[PDB]
Amino acid sequence: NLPTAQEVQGLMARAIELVDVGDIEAIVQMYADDATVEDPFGQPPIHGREQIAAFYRQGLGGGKVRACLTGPVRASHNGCGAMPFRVEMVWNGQPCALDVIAVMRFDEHGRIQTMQAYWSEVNLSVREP
Amino acid sequence: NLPTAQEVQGLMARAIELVDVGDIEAIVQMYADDATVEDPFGQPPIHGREQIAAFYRQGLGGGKVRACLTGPVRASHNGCGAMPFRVEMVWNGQPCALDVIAVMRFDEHGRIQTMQAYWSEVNLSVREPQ
Repeated sequence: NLPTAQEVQGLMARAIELVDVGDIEAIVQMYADDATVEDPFGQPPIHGREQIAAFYRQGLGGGKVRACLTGPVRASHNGCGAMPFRVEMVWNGQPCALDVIAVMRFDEHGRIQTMQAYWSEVNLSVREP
Repeated sequence: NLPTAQEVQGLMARAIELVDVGDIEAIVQMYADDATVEDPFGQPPIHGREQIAAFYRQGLGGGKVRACLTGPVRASHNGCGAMPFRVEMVWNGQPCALDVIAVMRFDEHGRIQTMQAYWSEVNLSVREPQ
């Protein structure tokens, strides 16, 4: 069946922790073969495990990126959820942080069918070393 | 033009302030005519200012509602954004809270076309009165 709300909470949290450790195969395996990622929402879609893996591989290589939930996963009873988080990464040498909310829809196999990630440069800040 | 990312942040914050004071006429004037709301997401959508007013009236019916952003509004360049917040309400004489995320899309006059609010019982707090 579609994941329960509790299962969505588990899955969406797991997705962030996998980014945090840079586990590309684990990240990719959570997605449907032909999933669609919009990140940032508004930009053209990334489609399918091959392109999604390249997106994360390029983003996470190599390899001073961290990612943290910054609040509870909000989960529905129809296999969807949304979560707030912060990504830490290097743009231009300067340590930076990006606040993001991801919305996910899961299929009946428990895989991510769609992900939208909302953020723009208003959500980007410099960090203290 | 659609609202800029910055304008989206301001609009979505204003939506929370209006819920916090329970000003339904102001809440509803932020929505475009025939706007669609799904709250909680997974329930049937409702649409239009009448239905949306009635929805907010149902959610405000217990009296002492407050609403707080619990992090920054995330905004796109295509008139969309997403925000984390907490509503506090009194339900059956007890102080309760819900953690929610709302996603909104705005039209080119800065009114809301669609809203989706994510939450369920996994996002509830219910405590003793004191």
